[PDB]
Amino acid sequence: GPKFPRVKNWELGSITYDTLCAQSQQDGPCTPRRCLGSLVLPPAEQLLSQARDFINQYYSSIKRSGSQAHEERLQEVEAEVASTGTYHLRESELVFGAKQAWRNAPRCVGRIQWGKLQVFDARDCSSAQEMFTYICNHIKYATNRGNLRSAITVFPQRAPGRGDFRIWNSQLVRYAGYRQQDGSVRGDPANVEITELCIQHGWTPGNGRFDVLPLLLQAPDEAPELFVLPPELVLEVPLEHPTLEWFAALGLRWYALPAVSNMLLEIGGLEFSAAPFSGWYMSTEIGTRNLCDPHRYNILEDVAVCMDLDTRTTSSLWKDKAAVEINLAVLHSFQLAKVTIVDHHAATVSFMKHLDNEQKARGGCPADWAWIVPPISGSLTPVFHQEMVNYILSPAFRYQPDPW
Amino acid sequence: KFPRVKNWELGSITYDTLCAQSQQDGPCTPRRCLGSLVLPRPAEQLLSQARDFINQYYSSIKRSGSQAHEERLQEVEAEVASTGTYHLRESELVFGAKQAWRNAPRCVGRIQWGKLQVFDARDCSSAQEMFTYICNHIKYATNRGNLRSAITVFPQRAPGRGDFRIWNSQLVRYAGYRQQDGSVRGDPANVEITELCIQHGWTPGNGRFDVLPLLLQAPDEAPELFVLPPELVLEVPLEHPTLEWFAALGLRWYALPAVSNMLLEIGGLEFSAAPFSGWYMSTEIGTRNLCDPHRYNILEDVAVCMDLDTRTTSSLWKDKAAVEINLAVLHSFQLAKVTIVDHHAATVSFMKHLDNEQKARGGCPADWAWIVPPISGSLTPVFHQEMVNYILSPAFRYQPDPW
Ligand code: HEM
Ligand code: HEM
Ligand SMILES: Cc1cc(N)nc(CCc2cncc(CCc3cc(C)nc(N)c3)c2)c1
Ligand SMILES: Cc1cc(N)nc(CCc2cncc(CCc3cc(C)nc(N)c3)c2)c1
Ligand SMILES: C[C@H](O)[C@H](O)[C@H]1CNc2nc(N)[nH]c(=O)c2N1
Ligand SMILES: C[C@H](O)[C@H](O)[C@H]1CNc2nc(N)[nH]c(=O)c2N1
Ligand SMILES: [Zn+2]
Repeated sequence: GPKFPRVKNWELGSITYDTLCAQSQQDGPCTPRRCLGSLVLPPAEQLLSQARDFINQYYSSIKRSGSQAHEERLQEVEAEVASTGTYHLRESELVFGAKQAWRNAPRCVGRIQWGKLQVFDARDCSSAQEMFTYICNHIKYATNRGNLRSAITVFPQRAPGRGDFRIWNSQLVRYAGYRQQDGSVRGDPANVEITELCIQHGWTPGNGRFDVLPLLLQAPDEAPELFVLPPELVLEVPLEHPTLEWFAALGLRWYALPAVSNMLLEIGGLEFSAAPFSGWYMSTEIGTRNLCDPHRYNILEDVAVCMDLDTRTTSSLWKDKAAVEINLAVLHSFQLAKVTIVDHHAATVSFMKHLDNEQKARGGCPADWAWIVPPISGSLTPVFHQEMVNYILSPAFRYQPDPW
Repeated sequence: KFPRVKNWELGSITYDTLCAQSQQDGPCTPRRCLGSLVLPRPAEQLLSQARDFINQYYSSIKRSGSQAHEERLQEVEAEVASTGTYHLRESELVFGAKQAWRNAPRCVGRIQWGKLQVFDARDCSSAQEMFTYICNHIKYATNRGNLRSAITVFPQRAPGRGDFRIWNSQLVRYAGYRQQDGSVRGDPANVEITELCIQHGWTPGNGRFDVLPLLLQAPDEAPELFVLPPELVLEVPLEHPTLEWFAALGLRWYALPAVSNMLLEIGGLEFSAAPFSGWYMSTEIGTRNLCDPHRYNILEDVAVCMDLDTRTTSSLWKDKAAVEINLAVLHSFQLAKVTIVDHHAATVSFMKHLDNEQKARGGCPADWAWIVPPISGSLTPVFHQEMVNYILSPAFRYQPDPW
C-alpha cells in the first residue's frame, strides 16, 4: 500500500515503511540500473535553500515552526547571505546541527547515543597553536580518565576566498607506520603517508609499532604546524587475554579515544572543514579490523601460531578462532583498565533500539547495512536480519580529500 | 557512466562495463539505496529478449552472424509471429542455464558456473513424471558424496494455463511441527510447508530432522505428494573433532542443497519449475541453519555444553560456540566424504572468479551482503572488495508461493 520503501526484519517478521527518505535532498551513487551501495567513496541560491531548510529543521525541533522568531531568523539569514554571501549559526543552532549530523550518519552503529554529545564551540579559533589548545581540551574532556564522553569541537567554517582550517591527521590519535628497507612496514600501514608527512615537517620519528603520531594542524593560508601530544593525555590500553597467559607477551596495545579529524561537517550549506569528533570504540574496530586486516597490523597468523592451530589449511578455521580471542583480549583489557568499550552484540542490540526510536520520531533511519553489520559474527547480531534504507540527510558528516 | 570498483586490501581498481548490458531495473534510485532488501517490491517484447539471447548463444559458440545464426533468428521470429511464443533447442537451454547461474549476484560459488549438468525435462506431463525426474537429479547430484552441480528444467510457462511447480523451497528440507506450547520441533523455516504436506495426506513424523515429502504440481491440478526414498537422501551426522559430547547433540544435515522454488528465465521464456543443486558452503549449515534465532537456534545449548559464561555478551560466548559449530560441520562432512567448502576457500575462489569475469566480460554482478559470509566477514577477501549489483539475463528469479 504505502508509497515508501517497505522495510522488513527477517528474524522477527516485522515490517515498517521509511517515510523519512522523502526528506533527502542529496543523491547517492545508485540508479535503477545498478546498485553501488558497497562503494566506500561516493552560489547564493543553492546556499540559501540549504540554509532555509536547516533553519526550518531547527525551529521544528524546538516546536516554533511558523512562529515570529522562526520567520525573523529566516529573514536574518537571507539578509546576511544577500550582503556577505554567507551567514553564521547561533550557538544553539550549532549544537543542534552537530547532533543532527551524527544522528544522520548512515555508517554509524553508535547512534543510540546521538542526543548525548558535548559540542565545544571553537569558532573563535585563529591560529594553529590555538587549534592545539582546543584539541588538547577536547581529548582531556572526552577521555575523562577512561570514562569516555562523546564530543565534537567546531572550528571556523569555510569562508569565501580564505583558506581552510584543517587537521591533516585522519584521527587525533594514530600510530606511526614506518616504511622499511625490505618493503615491509613497522607500525600501522594505514598511516604510512601521514607518518612521512610528519617527518618532512620536522618530526623526529621513533621505531616502534605503536608510536603515537604528532598532529599536523593548518590554520587559514598557512603551512601546517606540527604539535606533539603530551603523552599523559593519550590514554592507551595494554592488551592481555583473560586465560591465554602469553597474549600479554605480544606487547599489543591500543588507544582509548577514537576521534575522527578529517571529516567535513556540513550544516545548512555552511562547511566546517575542521570539526574533530569522538566517541568510544566498538571492540571489533580494534580486535578485528585494526589488528587482523591483512593491510593493517595483520596479527592473525602470529596469534594462531601461539594458539598452536593448523595454519596450513583454511578448514581448521584457525583465522576465526584467533580473531575471536583477539577480540576477547580487546574487551577484557579495556574492561580491566576501566576504559569505556562496547562489544559488537551490545552495540547492535542498542542500534535496533535506536531504529525503533527513530521509526517513531522521524519515520525512518538512514543506515548502511555493510557498515552496520560487524566484521565478525555478522548473522549472530540482530542487525544482520534487518533490512536498511540508505540515503543522505543534512546536516551531515562528509568525507573530504586530504589537503596535501 | 562506468563505475570504478576498488579492492581496499590491495589498492587495485577495475571498471565495470558489463553493467551497461542490464535491461532490468533493480530497487535503488539516486534518492535511496535498497540494496539490502531481500525481495524486490507482448510480442515485440518477447521477440527482442529472444533475439538478444539467441545472439548471446551464437556469440558463445563463436558462430556469430553465420548462416545457422541467421536461420535460427528467423525460426524464432516465425514461431513468435504465429503462436505468441517459441521453444529453445536443448543446447540453447544448456547455455542459458549456465548463464543464469553465472549471472546470479547472490551466489559465491560461481567459479563452478561452466560445470553444470543440465537435465532436459521439458517432455514432462504429470506430477508422477516430475517425481522420477527429481529422483534422477538427486541420485545424480549426490553421487555418493562426490557432489556434482545439476539442474532439471521442467516445461516452460504457457499463456493458456497454470504452471508446473515444486511447492517445496528445496528438494530436501526438514519438517517443522508447531507444538502445543507454540514452540517448533524441527525447522521453524518449514512450518507452513509441513502443514501443507499433512493437509494433502502426509503422515508426519515427530522428530527434529524428518525429511519432508515433495508436493509437485502439474498445470491446473491439485499438487501431489511424493515421499523421497530414504536411500536417496544423503545425510551427515554431526560430530566434533575434539569435543566428544557434540555428537550427543544428535545433530545432522543433508548433503544436497537444491533450490526448487525459483523461476529460470531464458530469452523471455519462463521455467517455473527448474530445481538446481550444488554443494554447501559450511556457514549455510553451521551459522545460518543451526545458529539463526528463528531456525534451529542451538547456540546457547552449545555454549552451555562448552561451559561458557552465557550471562554476558562480552565473554563472546556466541562467537565461540558459532566457530565450534562451523568446525563440527566441516569436520563431519570431511569425515563422511561429502563435498563441502569452507567460507575462506569459497571467497578466495570467488575473488578468482571476479578476475576471470573481468577479463571475459568486463565485470561481474555481485551482491556484497550475500557474498560476504555470516561469520568472520572481514577475515575473508570479499569483505574488502567493492561490488556492483545489477540484473543480467538469463536469470534466476524469485516467484510467489503457488498457494
Ligand atoms: C558513542 C560511541 C560510538 C560508537 C560505539 C560508534 C561506532 C561506530 C562504528 C563502529 C563506525 C564504523 C567505523 C569503521 O568501521 O571505520 C562508526 C562510523 C561513524 N560514526 Fe560512530 N560511533 C560512536 C560515536 C560517534 C560520534 C560521537 C560521532 C560524531 C558526532 C560519530 C559519527 C560517525 C561517522 C560520521 C561515521 C562514518 C565515518 C566514516 O565513514 O569514515 N559516531 N561509528
Ligand atoms: C557449486 C556449489 C555452490 C556453492 C558452494 C554455492 C554457494 C551459494 C551460497 C552460500 C549462496 C547464498 C545462500 C544463502 O545464504 O541462502 C548461494 C546462492 C545462490 N546460488 Fe549458489 N552455490 C553453488 C552452486 C549453485 C548452482 C549450481 C546454482 C544454479 C545452477 C546456483 C545459483 C544460485 C542462486 C540463484 C542463488 C541465490 C538464491 C536466492 O536468492 O535464494 N548456485 N550460492
Ligand atoms: C567517533 C568514532 C567512534 C568510533 N567508535 N569509531 C569511529 C570510526 C573511525 C574510523 C576509523 N578507521 C577508519 C575510518 C574510515 C575512514 C574513511 C576512509 C574512507 C576512504 N572513506 C570514509 N568515509 C571514511 C573511520 C569514529
Ligand atoms: C544451489 C545452492 C548451493 C548452495 N551451497 N546453497 C544454496 C542456498 C539455497 C538457499 C537456502 N536457504 C535459503 C535461501 C534463500 C531463500 C530466499 C528467500 C527469499 C524470501 N528470497 C530469496 N531471494 C531467497 C537459499 C543453493
Ligand atoms: C568494500 C566494502 O564496501 C568495504 O570493505 C567496507 C565494508 N563494510 C565496512 N564496515 C565498516 N564498519 N567499516 C569498514 O571499513 C567497512 N568496509
Ligand atoms: C536483511 C539482509 O539483507 C538479509 O538478512 C540477508 C543478508 N545477507 C545474506 N547473505 C546470504 N548469503 N544469505 C542471506 O540469507 C542473507 N540475508
Ligand atoms: Zn543501492
